[PDB]
Amino acid sequence: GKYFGTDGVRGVANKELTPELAFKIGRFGGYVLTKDTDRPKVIIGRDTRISGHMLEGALVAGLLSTGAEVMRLGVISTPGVAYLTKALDAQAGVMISASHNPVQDNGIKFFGSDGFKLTDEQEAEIEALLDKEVDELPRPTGTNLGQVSDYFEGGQKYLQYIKQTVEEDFSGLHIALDCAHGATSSLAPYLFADLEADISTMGTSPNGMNINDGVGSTHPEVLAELVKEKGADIGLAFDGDGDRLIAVDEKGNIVDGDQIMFICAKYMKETGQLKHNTVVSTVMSNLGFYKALEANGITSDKTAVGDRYVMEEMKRGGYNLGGEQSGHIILLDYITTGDGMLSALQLVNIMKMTKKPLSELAGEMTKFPQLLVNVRVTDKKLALENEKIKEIIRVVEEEMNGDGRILVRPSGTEPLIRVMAEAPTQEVCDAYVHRIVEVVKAEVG
Amino acid sequence: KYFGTDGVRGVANKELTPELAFKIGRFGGYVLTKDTDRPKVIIGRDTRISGHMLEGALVAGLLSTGAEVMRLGVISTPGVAYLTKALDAQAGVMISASHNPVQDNGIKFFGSDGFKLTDEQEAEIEALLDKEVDELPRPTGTNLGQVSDYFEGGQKYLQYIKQTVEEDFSGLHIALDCAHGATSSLAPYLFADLEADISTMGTSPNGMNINDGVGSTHPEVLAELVKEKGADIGLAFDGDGDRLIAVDEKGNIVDGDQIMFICAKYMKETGQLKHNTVVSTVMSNLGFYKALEANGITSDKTAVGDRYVMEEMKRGGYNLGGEQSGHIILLDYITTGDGMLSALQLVNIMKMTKKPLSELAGEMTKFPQLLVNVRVTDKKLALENEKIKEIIRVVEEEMNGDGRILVRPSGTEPLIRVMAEAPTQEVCDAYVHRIVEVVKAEVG
Repeated sequence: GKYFGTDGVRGVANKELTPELAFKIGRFGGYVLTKDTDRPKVIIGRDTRISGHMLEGALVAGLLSTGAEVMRLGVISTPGVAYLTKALDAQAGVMISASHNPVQDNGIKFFGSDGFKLTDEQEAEIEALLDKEVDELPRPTGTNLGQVSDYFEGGQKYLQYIKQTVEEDFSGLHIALDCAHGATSSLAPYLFADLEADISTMGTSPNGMNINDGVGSTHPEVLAELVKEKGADIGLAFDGDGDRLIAVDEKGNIVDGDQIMFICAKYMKETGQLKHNTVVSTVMSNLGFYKALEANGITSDKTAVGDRYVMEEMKRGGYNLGGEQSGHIILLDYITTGDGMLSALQLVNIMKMTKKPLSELAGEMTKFPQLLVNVRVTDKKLALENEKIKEIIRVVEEEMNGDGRILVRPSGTEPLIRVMAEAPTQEVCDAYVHRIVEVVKAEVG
Repeated sequence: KYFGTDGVRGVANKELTPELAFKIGRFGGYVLTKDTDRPKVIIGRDTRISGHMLEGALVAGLLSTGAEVMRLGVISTPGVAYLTKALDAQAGVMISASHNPVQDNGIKFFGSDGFKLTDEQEAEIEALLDKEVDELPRPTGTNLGQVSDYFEGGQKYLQYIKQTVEEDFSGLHIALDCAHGATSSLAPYLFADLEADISTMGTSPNGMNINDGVGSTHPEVLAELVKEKGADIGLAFDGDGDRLIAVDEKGNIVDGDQIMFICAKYMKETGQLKHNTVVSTVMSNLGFYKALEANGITSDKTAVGDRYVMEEMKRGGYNLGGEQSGHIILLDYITTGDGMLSALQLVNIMKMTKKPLSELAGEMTKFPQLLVNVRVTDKKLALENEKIKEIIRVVEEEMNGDGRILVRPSGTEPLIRVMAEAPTQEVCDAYVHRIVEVVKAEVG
């Protein structure tokens, strides 16, 4: 086992992600990141999870033990930590959370001083520290010990900063929010009220036990019920830690991350704000999003699946907008990580500046009929080389022109191979899948 | 091993690691939690910088057993003990190393009854502290402990200790030295609220400055303050307010022996000093004992340490005990040494008798005594040694009659304690520094 997965260390709080481990991540983490600074400084925030406090105590203790200064942020979104760590001139910032996962889980994610994820080489150096039998690092003593303090102003500094990315205010709109009972439970209702909108809220009553429970971006249907009943203009579903956004138009339909990105780029190009007129998405987003995006002279920059990819691509390209189907969207001009509340602001601003309803804005692309089945392989590298699968693809590839896409490929996350088809008809694309899936199943299942 | 005789002490982050502290939090928590439902532990600290790191680890540890935790912030140790009896928690923890310099911190526990844990409880935490892997329960999800703040706890403590006095303190001018420690905000409110004139020093903890040039083991700057601002009394507390040492109006130090007497005599005068005995360690000076005898007060003497005094008081139902150091116990009110409490009681006599401190202290006479503490690296080796052991021999059979000696390891600090009392300060000091230079030279 390595410890840092695709986005920090996750695991069940007190059973895999133990206080013991959390401390060590703090100490090795602090030491790695603190190393080459006189006056080292780390900020730390979290979502509303029960285990939040147990892990924050360990992480603070571990940080302090290296000599670093800690600033406690309280409950804040993960983008908030990102923003603040760059803006405060901290060396690193830590966010305790497992995002949309259920309460038992937690996680620890670091941003370094430029507001980005740690370099591989730094993460690596941490992991090797977690590997040694004995801790033989510095033990600063007496008056060389780390100092801690509260920086609860942070959240609102953050708030003021995103708030002012808006044109005029939101008056005349009714906006419903679902804050997943997580990090945005108090921030997002504040922010939208400050912006003069009428609000109805749900999932804004965290108690420690209830984060993401039948609420939030991955269960937006209850919000969609609220939107219809409260007769609202838009619903906004953030996840546990406020990096994803999923919307609901005024008719009750879910408007996903593709639709959101599409609305943003359309309006950004029209306003001359979309750098080099391109949008970055993983290869995993819908074909209709691609064709829509081109119908408006907007060039598409597609990456491997992961958001590290979308992000690295934005950085190198000098791009400006990118993200995934899931509502993780990056407005790199402002925040250095995806931000649900930030992207929700930009969304509501477009409804406002164009005086058009969400169903309309969203309906200016048309998503293709999709179908995705993950099948449980038994080592991908062989199936990736498996002649019968490789040709079952070739056969459906030959069938469509088109006028269709097939996408089959695993990861390292869950071990499984992900067959996915898109065609103008549901029937066809169900049919290519059921096919490609029979072959995989019989050959590797 | 880990458990000294008064918590677990060490220099923060070198011997008292946050790792160790986490364990003490979890294992202790567990041992103290097992036999209750909805379990609850409170936790307070002095002003040492390392207090926060250690709190972080302790709270982690406690939360991980499922216990609920209430954070007190900076508060004196007797306060931790008062509240853990009062708020009906199963334990109170205090993070402090008393009068020690900054590097040092310590962790002391209090039980449901506000007393220090049974040797049986202490032994079992110890016995878990040794175990190979921990197979203690790890509650997950919604069984995890919640934390919250109880930062009014201090005021509740102050309310209590307040009413233990006969009348207000008006027309008295009181100087305080709070050792830049746990009493910093507590003490000044407390006395001010009893309508007294207040001057302060050592009330600006920056986290680095506890006991440093201030507080009860360094009362002189205070002594000057009292004289400078024409005070009626000076009161120096220690880092965590378990000690008091005072200054009379003329600027003379009034130590623990002198306080115990001033209180002892008055308690006796007012028929409220149990069995007319005072418990002390065998460290108090002749003049102390001799002024307790004149006055028909029975002196009861233990071996050295707070543990031994409390036990004695506990067993014989006595209600006033303490040490020369100013660690004084008024059992009727509070379940541990309490500096500020002693203060109130003392200031109380002054006010009730209409007497100034010099004449209260002056009732008893200090005989010549010196205790010098050598800063050493192995108590063990130290005492059983060739260049030290013998000197002691030669001196002893010289005072006869007619003087005395007590040389011994500490139990909680890295020092040896050398003490003599004799018929003159001159011989007394000579007896000691003779040994000292030697310890100083032999054992680092």
